[PDB]
Amino acid sequence: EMAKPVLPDLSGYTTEAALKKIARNKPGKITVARMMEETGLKEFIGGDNKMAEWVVRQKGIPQAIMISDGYVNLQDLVKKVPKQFLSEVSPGVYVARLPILVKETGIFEIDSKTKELRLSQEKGSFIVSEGKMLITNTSVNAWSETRNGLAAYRTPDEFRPFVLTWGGSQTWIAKTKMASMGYNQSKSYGVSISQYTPNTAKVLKRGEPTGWIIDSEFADMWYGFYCYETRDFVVKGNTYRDNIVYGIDPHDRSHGLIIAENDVYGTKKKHGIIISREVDNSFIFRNKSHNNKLSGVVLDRNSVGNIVAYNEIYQNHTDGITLYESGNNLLWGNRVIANRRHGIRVRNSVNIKLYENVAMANGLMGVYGHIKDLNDTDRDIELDPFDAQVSLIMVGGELSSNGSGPLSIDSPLSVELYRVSMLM
Repeated sequence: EMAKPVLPDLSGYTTEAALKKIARNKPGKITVARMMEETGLKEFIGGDNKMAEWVVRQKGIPQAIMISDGYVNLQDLVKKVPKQFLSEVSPGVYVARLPILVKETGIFEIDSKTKELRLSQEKGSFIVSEGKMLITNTSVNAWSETRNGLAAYRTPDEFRPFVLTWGGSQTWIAKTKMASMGYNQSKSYGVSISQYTPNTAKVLKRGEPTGWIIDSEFADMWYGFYCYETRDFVVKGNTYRDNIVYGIDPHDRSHGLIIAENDVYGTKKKHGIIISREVDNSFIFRNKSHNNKLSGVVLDRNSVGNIVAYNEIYQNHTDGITLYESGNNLLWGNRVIANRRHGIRVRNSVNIKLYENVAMANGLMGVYGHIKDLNDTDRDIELDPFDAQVSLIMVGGELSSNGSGPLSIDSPLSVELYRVSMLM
């Protein structure tokens, strides 16, 4: 029978290791120049004819603070950039009134000497990196100058500052607090790690972005974390609290992700943790995901080869774990407790392995498997094909005290159960 899963070692993912990640070897170059000259900005904004909203924010032809050709820290920028674009309002507290772009050859650091970097909401500030970026022991917040405080969430389409990295970038964020970033706009969700668009990528062929986000805290974000075609990204030891749509939302053919020892709660609209659209060969382990508006943890749209292990998943307002059209995944030793609906729900997914899971005191079923015809729904069948079959193997663990019974599997292709405890 099956041995317990081998999970990636996390012991090397620390702030001291993050600090040693960059070359502070060669001093870089700082410029303030036109935004629309740069791919890093064109890629998500579009051409010259889309620049008007940025003209309005900056009250002139849109500029960015740019770092390239080596190493620049935030203190270096403050010395070189005019006060009107980057101002120290009190010791170690700075307001950026332009976007900051780390270009491909650029290396950008923020460290403990910075108490807070405030990104101006009104001026349209944000951070985009194509290079290397290291943020440790500090705060970076979306800031409303008119409110004189965080840009607290109000509505989906209102611009809020954000962080965005592109193909070929490496990014390390440790012991850092960020709040109030992101909104309902492509690449602007909050903290977004992303390969270039298909057209640009095929020309640039930069390699998929990567990096770490460790021991940090993200609050009031549109998405706490997002990625697209990203490799080997580490999200470890963080608190994702009171974010709007999702806590952690890896997407679109990302793979090898390590999502571990995070505490994710209070998500206002949807799921605590969701991987969607061929997020494959990843690891979701020892997280707490609780008190989210929908599910604790979701595997969606043909996300396969994953290991979901030893998570505490509880008090979510719908399911503990939901699998949507995402087969060939292992769920091992999760404790799924007191979610309002089902403990573990599996829809249209085959070869699901449920080993040693404990599903207790959920409002509905401990485990629920079903099929559903998704044709003539809003689903894009070409992009996200599906098959209306469900099958699973359950070994060990416990299903007890669930509101509607230990399990229901409607129309399965096959179910096998071995040595599952179901207390009566």
